[PDB]
Amino acid sequence: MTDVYILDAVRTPFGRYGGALSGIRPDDLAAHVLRALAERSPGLDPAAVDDVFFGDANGAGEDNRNVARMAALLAGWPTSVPGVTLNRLCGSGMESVIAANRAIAVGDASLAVAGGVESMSRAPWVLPKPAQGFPTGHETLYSTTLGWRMVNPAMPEQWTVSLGESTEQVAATYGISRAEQDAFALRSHERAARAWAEGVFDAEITQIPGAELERDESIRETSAEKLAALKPAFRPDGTITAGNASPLNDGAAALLIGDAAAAERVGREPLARIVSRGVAAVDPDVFGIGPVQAAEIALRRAGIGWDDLSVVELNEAFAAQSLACLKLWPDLDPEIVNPNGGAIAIGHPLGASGARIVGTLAHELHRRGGGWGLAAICIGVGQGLAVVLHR
Amino acid sequence: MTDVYILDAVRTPFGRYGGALSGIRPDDLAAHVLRALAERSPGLDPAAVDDVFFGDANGAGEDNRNVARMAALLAGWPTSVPGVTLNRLCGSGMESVIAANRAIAVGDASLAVAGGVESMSRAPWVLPKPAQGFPTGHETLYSTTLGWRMVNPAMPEQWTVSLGESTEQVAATYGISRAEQDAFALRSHERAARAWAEGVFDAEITQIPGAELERDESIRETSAEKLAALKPAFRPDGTITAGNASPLNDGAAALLIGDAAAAERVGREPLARIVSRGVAAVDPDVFGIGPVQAAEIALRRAGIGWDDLSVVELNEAFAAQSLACLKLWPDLDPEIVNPNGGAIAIGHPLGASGARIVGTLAHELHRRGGGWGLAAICIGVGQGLAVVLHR
Amino acid sequence: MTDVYILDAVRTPFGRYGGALSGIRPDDLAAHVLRALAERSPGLDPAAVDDVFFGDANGAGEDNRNVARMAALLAGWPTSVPGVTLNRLCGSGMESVIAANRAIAVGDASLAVAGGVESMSRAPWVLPKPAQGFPTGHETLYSTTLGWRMVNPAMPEQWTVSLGESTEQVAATYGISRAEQDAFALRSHERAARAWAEGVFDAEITQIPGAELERDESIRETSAEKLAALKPAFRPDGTITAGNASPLNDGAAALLIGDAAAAERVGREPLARIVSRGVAAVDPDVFGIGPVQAAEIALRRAGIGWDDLSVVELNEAFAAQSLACLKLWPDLDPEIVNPNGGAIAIGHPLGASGARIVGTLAHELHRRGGGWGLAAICIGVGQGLAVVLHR
Amino acid sequence: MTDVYILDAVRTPFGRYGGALSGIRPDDLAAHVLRALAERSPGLDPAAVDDVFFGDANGAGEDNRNVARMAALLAGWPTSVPGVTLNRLCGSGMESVIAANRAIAVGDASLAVAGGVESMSRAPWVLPKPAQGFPTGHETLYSTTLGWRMVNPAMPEQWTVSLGESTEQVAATYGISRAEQDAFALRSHERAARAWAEGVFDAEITQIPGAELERDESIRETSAEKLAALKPAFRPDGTITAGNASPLNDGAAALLIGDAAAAERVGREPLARIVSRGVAAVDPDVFGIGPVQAAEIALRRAGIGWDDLSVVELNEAFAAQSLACLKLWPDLDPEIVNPNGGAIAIGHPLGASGARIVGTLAHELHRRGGGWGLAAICIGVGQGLAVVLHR
Repeated sequence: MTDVYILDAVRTPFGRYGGALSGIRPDDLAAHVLRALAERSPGLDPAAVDDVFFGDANGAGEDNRNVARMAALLAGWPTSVPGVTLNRLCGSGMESVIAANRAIAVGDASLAVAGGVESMSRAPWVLPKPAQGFPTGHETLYSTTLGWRMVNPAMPEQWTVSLGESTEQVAATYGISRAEQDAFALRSHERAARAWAEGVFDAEITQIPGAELERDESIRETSAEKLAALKPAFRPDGTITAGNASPLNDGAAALLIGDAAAAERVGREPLARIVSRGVAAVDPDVFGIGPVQAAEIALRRAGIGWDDLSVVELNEAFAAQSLACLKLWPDLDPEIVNPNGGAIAIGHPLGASGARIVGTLAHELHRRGGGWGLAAICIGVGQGLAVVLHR
Repeated sequence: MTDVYILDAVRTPFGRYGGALSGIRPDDLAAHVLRALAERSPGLDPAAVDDVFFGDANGAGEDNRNVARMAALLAGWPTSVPGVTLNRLCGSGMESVIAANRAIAVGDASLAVAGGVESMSRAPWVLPKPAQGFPTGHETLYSTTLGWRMVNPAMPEQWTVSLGESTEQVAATYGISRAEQDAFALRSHERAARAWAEGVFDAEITQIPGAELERDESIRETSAEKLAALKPAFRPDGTITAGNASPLNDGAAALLIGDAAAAERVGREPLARIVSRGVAAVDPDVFGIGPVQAAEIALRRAGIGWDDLSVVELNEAFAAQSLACLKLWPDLDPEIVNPNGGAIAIGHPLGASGARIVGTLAHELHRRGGGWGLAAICIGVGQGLAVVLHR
Repeated sequence: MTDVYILDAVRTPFGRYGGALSGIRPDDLAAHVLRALAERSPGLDPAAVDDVFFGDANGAGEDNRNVARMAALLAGWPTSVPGVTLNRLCGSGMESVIAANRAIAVGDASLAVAGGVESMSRAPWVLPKPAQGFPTGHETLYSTTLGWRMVNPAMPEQWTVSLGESTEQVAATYGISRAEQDAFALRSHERAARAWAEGVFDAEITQIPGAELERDESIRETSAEKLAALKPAFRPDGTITAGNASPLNDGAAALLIGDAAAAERVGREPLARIVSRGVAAVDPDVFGIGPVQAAEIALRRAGIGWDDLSVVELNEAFAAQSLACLKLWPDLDPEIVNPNGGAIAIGHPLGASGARIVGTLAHELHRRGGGWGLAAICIGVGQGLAVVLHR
Repeated sequence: MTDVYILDAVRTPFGRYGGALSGIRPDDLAAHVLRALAERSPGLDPAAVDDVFFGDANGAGEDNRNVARMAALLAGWPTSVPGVTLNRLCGSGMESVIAANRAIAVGDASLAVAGGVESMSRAPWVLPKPAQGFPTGHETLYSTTLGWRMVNPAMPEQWTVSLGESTEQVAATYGISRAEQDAFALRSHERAARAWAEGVFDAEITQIPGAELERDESIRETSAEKLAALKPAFRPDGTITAGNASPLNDGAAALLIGDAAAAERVGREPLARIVSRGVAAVDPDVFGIGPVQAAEIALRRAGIGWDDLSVVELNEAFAAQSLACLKLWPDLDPEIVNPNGGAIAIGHPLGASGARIVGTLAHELHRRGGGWGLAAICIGVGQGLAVVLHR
């Protein structure tokens, strides 16, 4: 068993849906963070990368046929660098971290890239082919942007509710009121904006040439009254709104991950050690609390408890979802949960988010001069991933 | 690091394109082999599955949004069973074995499923969204069935050549003659048909109710004459034909993978131990020989040489590709390669293939009363995977 | 008013949906009947054709952009020959007859072609474009084969019911039983088969080279018992079946129409005079009876009554629709309706039907040595057209 | 032979492509001008309309399935009002005037509506259907906005050149210089801008509630220099530009057309009498001059020469086209041509244009206290229509 380190973590600013990165193909987003990784580490010879992992919740569009591999090629890396793309929907970026982590831990790799990428803007349509010639009926052109598509008839209907509907149920079940959601959403915008303004993300940001963003595009100067005025998006009497739900976003993130040997090879002091990982799945209709058990597992494997954490990166698919996770965990000091904001403000380009929050967890642990960090991400269809870092 | 075993390995017969499985949604194919794994192992409580890994080279269709998870839900498994879908194109099924292997080896899991699924028949169309309203020109509706789509303008042209064109290049470069390819293709059909007839595949086969197959549908009674008569598929003067290339196919394979504790929990004797794996990447236009270093790496990691192998599953993307791999492995006896035929005859549903050949390797080593096995699979954009098994 | 004659009338056999003409582009269907008209009248100089009218209820596919003109060009006809395509849905082929008839009657033309064409097999899909970039939702890919599509929200819902649903209501309203409908459907098949067998359609048939049909493909050897066994197509308790409804079909018909000057110029003895025409419109949900008033109008304008008709060509959209028209035409002897069968058996390639029945009415009148004929056709959104012929 | 009058003529302003009317479904555009005809003539009982004719060059989208009928229904006219849609491409709106004219002239109708409608913004995509199940290669999704689509392989290539390219050859063949075209284009903008400002179109305009247009949206304040600055749109060395070519446009136009009895019944004094019409067809590649013979025919049928005309509405598909027509009408004083501008400035929503220019001509003739007017329109696959009016 080999210790595994985040050597570097970088990501584009996240574009909002149809926003500043909506013109950037997802394979180019992935290629770009790879480029950025190589740029950021002159001691990194890309040929030394044993495998490139990219989380990608879609892949039907321009990121098709294994975006990790395409990205390495597009980044100008040697064709000897393998790549694999992983889909654990919303958590795919953290799955790729875990996948790379495992590859190195078992000695299959010394140096790996774990990225995540989503262009939700350029999520294409998918049209099923007819099984017979001259189909007569109207077909559905499925948008891959959001939600279920080409739903299996045998799939229990209660599991195919929208993520927002599921999260409404979770909010109702766990008593996550609209005000707590909006308070959590507001804090996300406040901390994300402050983190950006104070240069907190400078360490982890690569700008797309010609598509620069001063900060994550979904970050707003908003207010409790502004969020309170929004209409519910999933139920007429609902609590989830566009303001306390994550946006749909574009972006990519990539982490350089190696063992101690790779760290010296590349010439980089690890941001943090990947200690442990956890995965959990729940009823799809409460997917937002998917990470609850995953985080418990990761913490236990790391030999620590909630009190040992100095940073929690809990991906904010929805304020309600994040709050429900927090309600199922021991009280965490608010200051440590998404200290620099989260996906409500920063954006949630599915494949990218799980890599981003591990990467920014690592940077944050580096800024704090050490400590235990937990990154946890809920997944659609009811899963959760968690990674424990230690600097 | 824990020893990891293939506890069971099952697959559907593979349907040919538009063939006997073409009416079965790929998420249903994956769900079927999961159901079959649970039926096959009465001591398997599906709640014991820590993760479900499915290789899937496509996933834009009915298998969208993490088919591994979809499959587990569709199989009636507890919502607690997580699922992750991996794309290393044609090697995805073996990537997923390796993913599962690593998860258990590091102790993140004790029991896992590593499957692969592809419905190449039902590979949908993909239509990119317009960035602007009221686009004016004719658009391309991309088929996801084969080859490149929504090609990045920056992707080197030489790397986007068709798999067959690349294999023609590899055939020429390594002197793989048309007769040699067709001899290898003929042997694939003969061995596959014989294996079916002699019950060799009964250990690994699950029938789809209502879509049963007497044998893998692409298996033909054929001859050197019939093969030599075929027109070239990729060049007027070419060597690759429909006959010495794998078909496009539909199928799923799934392996129950566990450590010793899982084997005891599930009450199953390991078919074989997963000893090691390799990954390699090469110029995309020589993808056919992608497995070469991967096998070498895997063998090195397993502490064995080619002489120690008693079975090799070399996935038969193209006879020429496969023969080129054997040439670059001079020390390998070609008569222990694909003893029961391969993908030329059995079919090549991309995502399932890498799982199938590991699974059938395990069964073969079980039939032979033990020994070292190598499974190797080339991947389309210049990659290769290899797994070494020991019973 | 100038007297206007049907100089010739030809049609392809009608192929069944996805049947023998499904490989023929509709513009080629139309061009073929133009070539046939030209072949059939050696005295016809195509340059003498003042205008080509084609009924076509679709036109979204390969018959797009004025199939009439396209067909004239594809038929080798001089570029001097104008062409116009008319859509009065199911009655479009009769509309073009009337259009040609009017053009000549007023002296805008002396010689015209009135055709109708439909390739219901090749009826394409229509995808509306997004008004903004990066559309988010699932879109409908509308089949143009059948029914309403791209339905205006403001269209009264009662009017957007399917033709079969509407005709179920009409069947209930007018007491047209299942057995009555099947008897009329049987009658259609028997008379159509008999007409073909006896060479009655030889006078009007042109065969597509390479897609020849022994007879109209939808004609079957059926029986009261087979028809009674058929399941209802539009309600669990309904009376309309696939057997007592017209099929979906492909086919083209074209009539050479001219005044006496044209008749002499072309060297053709008129089959029949086009005496009069009627149009009417009803609630879309009783479209089946749209012809009722249209026929009354045409009869009144011809100065004749139901008494005086020796042949009625009532397009058989549905047995129940045709029977309802008969009930509402109590002075009409049902016996003289569709003596050579109708669309239930011959097929109903929308655009072609209204021209076919006028052309076959002219031939029948010719066979009978003269008399008054009425052709009437119901139209999908609540219309009806009728033409009175006299030889 | 009954005298036939334009009793009213109305149109929407024309929005440009993607412009102010781009949110209005074409059937609603058509329905709107119908509602306006009813609103404008309170003596009009819409049930008195015997037939509604609409030119529509597309019909693939929301105006599918006989937009004339659909529009009558959507306008809330009695379901007894029939409707028919006509496609002679660019000339469809004039075809429909002619169709209504003929219906009344022969006594089939007393009161008719002749409309034209086009939403080129909302021109949908069409996807041909597979003849066989599970098609495998990329497909073309055809836009119906402009030009040829689903081209017949048997159509001579010479006839499938774009409209711009054809007009380039015509402009070359008839020595129509860039400057001459731009002068004509400038003049169209100047006269159309002036006509709007002076209130000239107020008599014929109906605004779409919520989509009001101060004037036709393609009218611009332009200049000889701005037009001279434009780059050629169809050849490197070309003379045709986006500025001397019509735009793509949305709009609808509708004429209330009746005999003297209808005029008295609706309580409307005729704007003009429809005296005659012409149709002609030419080689597709010189379609711009299609109207030339059509106008000659119509004049000769009206008993007049060019000298007699006080107004000519020549549809401006291209300045070069329009000038070549003028060139071939040597006895036509070009200064009476499009006195209020033309399609270069007003816009060219194909199906609407032929109705608009007849309608505008009627209004202009009314505005001048009588006279002879000619409307002519070239048509894309080599045709032309002409209508002679007289007040």
